[PDB]
Amino acid sequence: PQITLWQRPLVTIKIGGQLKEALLDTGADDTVLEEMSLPGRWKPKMIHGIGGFIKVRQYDQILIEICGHKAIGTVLVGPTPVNIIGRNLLTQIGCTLNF
Amino acid sequence: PQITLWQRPLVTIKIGGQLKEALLDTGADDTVLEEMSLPGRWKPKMIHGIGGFIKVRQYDQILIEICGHKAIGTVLVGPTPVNIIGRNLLTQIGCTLNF
Ligand SMILES: CC(=O)N[C@@H](CC1CCCCC1)[C@@H](O)C[C@H](C(=O)N[C@@H](CCC(N)=O)C(=O)N[C@@H](CCCNC(=N)N)C(N)=O)C(C)C
Repeated sequence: PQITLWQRPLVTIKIGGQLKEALLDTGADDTVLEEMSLPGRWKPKMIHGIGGFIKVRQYDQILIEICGHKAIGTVLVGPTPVNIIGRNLLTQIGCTLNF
Repeated sequence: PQITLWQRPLVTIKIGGQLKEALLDTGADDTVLEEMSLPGRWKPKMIHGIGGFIKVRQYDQILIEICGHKAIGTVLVGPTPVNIIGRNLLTQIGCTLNF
């Protein structure tokens, strides 16, 4: 697809059977999702956002689908205001920026 | 041009006669640059990200030159970790997300 930025690039992702809306975010190294429970063991991580730092829960090898593209990878769960699809999964689906 | 997400999408911008480096951020509504001396008037605003809320000095109709293309828009100056080019200016230089 080709997406323009007149509006927030919200997209539909399916994570473990459930459907959620996520924003394609080029400024995010990683993928951060709102609070939830995934199928595994988690480790602690600290991420830095604009307003400061947050502790998140790292899960690995998580399968997620993004607009029909399935991805497998690291997902961070924490107190984020919105689900964010970072570059770790953006690189996987073939996403690039163009002008 | 086409930008890949393997690394942080950093670009060089010229604002106020100064050359800066900034992140092409599709997750950002606006453009927020680190604390700098810029001439003009301004009114405060508040915004938030993953860390929380920050108070920024809002400046409007500012000319920024991003990778060769000139552009007019609002610029927020505050405690941002990195200079950010938000959707407000990414739209102006014709940037799209493709995958
Ligand atoms: C990982 C992360 O943290 N990466 C940041 C970018 C940046 C953070 C500092 C280090 C380098 C990378 C953003 O890429 C993520 C994005 C974000 O921080 N973007 C803000 C900032 C720009 C701005 N001040 O506009 C934003 O868009 N703020 C809007 C509210 C929209 C949120 N959406 C809803 N609540 N629905 C606002 N008007 O305050 C998420 C949290 C939504």
